[PDB]
Amino acid sequence: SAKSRTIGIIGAPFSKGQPRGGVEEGPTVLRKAGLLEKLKEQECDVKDYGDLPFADIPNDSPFQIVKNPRSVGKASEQLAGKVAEVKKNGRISLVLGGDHSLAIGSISGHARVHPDLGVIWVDAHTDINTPLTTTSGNLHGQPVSFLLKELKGKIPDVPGFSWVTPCISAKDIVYIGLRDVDPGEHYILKTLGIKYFSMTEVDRLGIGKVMEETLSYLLGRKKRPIHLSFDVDGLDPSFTPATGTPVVGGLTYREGLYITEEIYKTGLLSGLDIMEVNPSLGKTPEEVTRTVNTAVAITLACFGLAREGNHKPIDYLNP
Amino acid sequence: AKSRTIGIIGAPFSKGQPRGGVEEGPTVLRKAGLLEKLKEQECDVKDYGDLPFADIPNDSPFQIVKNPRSVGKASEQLAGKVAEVKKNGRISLVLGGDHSLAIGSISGHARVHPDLGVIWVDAHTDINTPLTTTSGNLHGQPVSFLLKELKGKIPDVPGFSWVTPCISAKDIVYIGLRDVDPGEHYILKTLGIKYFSMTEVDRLGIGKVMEETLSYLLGRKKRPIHLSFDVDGLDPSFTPATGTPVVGGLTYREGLYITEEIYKTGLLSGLDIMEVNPSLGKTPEEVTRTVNTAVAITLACFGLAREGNHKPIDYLNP
Amino acid sequence: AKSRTIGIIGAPFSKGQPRGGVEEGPTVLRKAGLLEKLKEQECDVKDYGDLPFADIPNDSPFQIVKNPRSVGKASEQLAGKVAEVKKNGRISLVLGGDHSLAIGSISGHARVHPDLGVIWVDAHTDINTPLTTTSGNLHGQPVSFLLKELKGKIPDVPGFSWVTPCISAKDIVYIGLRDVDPGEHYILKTLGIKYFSMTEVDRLGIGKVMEETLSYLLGRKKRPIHLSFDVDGLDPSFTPATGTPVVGGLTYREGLYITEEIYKTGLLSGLDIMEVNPSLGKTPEEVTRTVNTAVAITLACFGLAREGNHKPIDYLN
Ligand SMILES: O=C(O)[C@H]1NCC[C@H]1CCC[B-](O)(O)O
Ligand SMILES: O=C(O)[C@H]1NCC[C@H]1CCC[B-](O)(O)O
Ligand SMILES: O=C(O)[C@H]1NCC[C@H]1CCC[B-](O)(O)O
Ligand SMILES: [Mn+2]
Ligand SMILES: [Mn+2]
Ligand SMILES: [Mn+2]
Ligand SMILES: [Mn+2]
Ligand SMILES: [Mn+2]
Ligand SMILES: [Mn+2]
Repeated sequence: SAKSRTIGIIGAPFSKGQPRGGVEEGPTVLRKAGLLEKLKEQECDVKDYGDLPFADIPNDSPFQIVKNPRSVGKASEQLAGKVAEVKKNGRISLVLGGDHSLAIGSISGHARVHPDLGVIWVDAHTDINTPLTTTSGNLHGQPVSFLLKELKGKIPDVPGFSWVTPCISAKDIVYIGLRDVDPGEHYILKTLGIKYFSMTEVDRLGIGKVMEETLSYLLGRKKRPIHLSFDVDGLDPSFTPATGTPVVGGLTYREGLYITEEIYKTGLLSGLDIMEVNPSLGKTPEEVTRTVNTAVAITLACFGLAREGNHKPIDYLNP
Repeated sequence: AKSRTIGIIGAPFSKGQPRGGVEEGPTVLRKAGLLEKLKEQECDVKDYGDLPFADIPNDSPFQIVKNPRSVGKASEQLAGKVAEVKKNGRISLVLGGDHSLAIGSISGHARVHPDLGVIWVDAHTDINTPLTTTSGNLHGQPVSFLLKELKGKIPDVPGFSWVTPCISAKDIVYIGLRDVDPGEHYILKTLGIKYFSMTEVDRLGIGKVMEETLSYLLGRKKRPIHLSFDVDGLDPSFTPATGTPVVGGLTYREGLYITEEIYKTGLLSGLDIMEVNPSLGKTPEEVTRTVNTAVAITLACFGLAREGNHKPIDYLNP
Repeated sequence: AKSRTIGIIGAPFSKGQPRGGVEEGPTVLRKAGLLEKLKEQECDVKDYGDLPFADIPNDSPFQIVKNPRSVGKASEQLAGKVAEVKKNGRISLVLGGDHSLAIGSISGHARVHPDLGVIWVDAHTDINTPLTTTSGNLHGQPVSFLLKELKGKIPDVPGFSWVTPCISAKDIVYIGLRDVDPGEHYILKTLGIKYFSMTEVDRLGIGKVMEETLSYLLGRKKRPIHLSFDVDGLDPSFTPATGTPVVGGLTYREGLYITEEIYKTGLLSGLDIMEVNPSLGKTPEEVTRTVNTAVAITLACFGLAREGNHKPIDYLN
């Protein structure tokens, strides 16, 4: 089996990273749609590591305004050890979320085995708010701030985040689909000189040129591991409505598939995160199934599923 | 103008697929006022009526291939009618009906113009052979019967003895592919057919897709163009009333852009409007939405431009 | 900043077209908190109020052209107000109202800045003359009254004697055309006006469309820009509450791109947000969808960028 199709499923039923309950059922509904079975139909080497058991911390006191610091920090700490275990076996770590605060552990654990990795962040938001710049206190919009090497000293010592060691630099992360960025978040994005492709850049260049520039920026000099942190709210709410923070004028169903198809084509996808799938925030049961079917289609395109077609290495006309 | 001289051919046929209602396609396309709207944009329109597809009851399946004699005779009858329309110097407009009728529509057009180029706008390749197919529906098998390179791979199917492969692998271009079977993808890649799947449409844009399509078919020499348009090629948000709808399709704008560029070459000689099923809609609005989009696609093929259209007269001095 | 100094003008007028409710356009735009959202965006906002349009009795139609004296007076009153806003060093923001008011908005803006360039975002050319029109609705006739090359082709219509042709055929660019009348297409091609119909938008992409639009109008040297935005220029799936909706229009993203690019030049001098009709929304959701889109379009004209916006201070320390 090919390295680009060898996967290691990791279930992350966590929700204390944001104030809306239901996102912890994300890995459950994705499995119910037959994600592991549809991947095996695509000639993929699939090995399940099950759902991580996240213990309850009732004595979790808020740091300044930051909500559930010990619960979020422990969840990512438990995920980091599991993601590193999947990478040691030589398998692509597939984290099923859950909120985007789990990206702290998923990227840290992946960096323990492959420290030369590049991050492609598909989201409507930067998720770069520091515990001092945050206005909501939700840690699902704070993962990148804890992971950046350039922000070493600007991040205060929040309880449960002691294990966190900055692994990625400002030049090793690329944003795709930005359309709802906070004033504090936009300042950090421009001061550190991080490469980004907001909806303005996607409309200007087209999804073809956006993917051509993204891959040439991270792989142009040398072939390095790729970590794709995919937030479903990165796509328009017409395709992914069952999510925590929906923002209009997002990436289309075709644009999302094109991003994921080009990432598979490089044969360097090493880490993958499917985050913010909330089956309870859906207005109708059709809106819930639509978000899950889109999230499944995004995942299958990461491991081989191409729109032009897929065939086994055999003669179909003369078998 | 020859690019606006049309010959309407009604093809009420549904035995190419298992879902009933697609035979009512020419009836509901006419009811939307297609012939009236074409005469409005200065087109010379001649209606040849609906083809009388006689009932073939004794039609046993070939292995798993459903209704072989009915599909074969319907295409053989359409081939004779399309050739008759082309002999009178008119653009053959085949109102479908299921896409299996393309066998006869392209074969009949090839009898008068053998040097023609095919533009296949569809979500599917329809290149399954009677042996590689899994459903046995002939509506997903037309391209296999027409390709010269697949000679020796098509078995003796009852009702298809008249079929002679007329188009080469280099004489066909696909646009809008997003649901291709493993057997179909093997044929598409081995024969080296030029294709623009939804991945290529997202990569280059509909502008470069059409620029490359016309340069690939009219590069060597200017030759007649046959446009086989399956309404499922467009997204189900514009054409929901169809048998096989697939998400992430061509937009209403992309569909108009393809058809507007094909008219501007002045080489469109054959056109198929297939898979319009007025009984496979969730609401009556979804049925009217598919037909209005199908009529808009057809009007753009014969002159209707979004920038505007005007007669060669002084509008400021009537 | 000069690019964020605005002068709000309310234009509750509907006699340019037959569908009632477009006069409630500035009312629902204000209810959505447009002025408040602009002030939060570090904009210097001055509200000149909603213009009172007195009902003219016995306004007989000129041939087939409906309500000529009402449309003419509404544009005459708007011309004086737009010029007053331009003299105070502010960007004129006209809240419509039907698109016939563009006669007054562009004329009044041209009285202070005669070297202005017009960017017309619309599904229609609105270039019909009082003789080529088949409906007689003046909302589809504003460009004909404004063009210098069409002087002598426009008859003496009552209420329009004050109109002086202020823009030339080379000074206007259309974006998003898909429903152009035969008479209108004849004028568009014979005058050699630059246009980017839905066909050109699909061909080049909104990125190349904006690059060519701004290079064609500003190429020689920096000059004022008048953006006349008709909400029907965008697809009816984003702006359904409108008088003349045409399928296959500009997306919500494309509309934000056009407006984000015009702000970046720092030369936006005049702005029209027209044809918002809250009575033409099938569901109250369709009404809010159109107004939310119209507000987003207006905010992008005065700084709101999708990549993010921040004050000139240190957010870390
Ligand atoms: O920091 C926060 O809590 C908020 N500031 C930007 C929008 C919102 C975060 C969006 C949710 B997520 O981080 O998952 O993209
Ligand atoms: O071979 C088949 O029966 C099937 N394979 C793909 C979808 C289906 C064929 C659909 C025919 B048409 O594209 O015209 O809708
Ligand atoms: O002249 C007319 O009455 C009509 N010809 C095209 C459509 C219609 C004008 C629409 C005016 B507007 O673009 O502002 O909605
Ligand atoms: Mn996120
Ligand atoms: Mn997000
Ligand atoms: Mn087909
Ligand atoms: Mn099809
Ligand atoms: Mn208008
Ligand atoms: Mn309009």
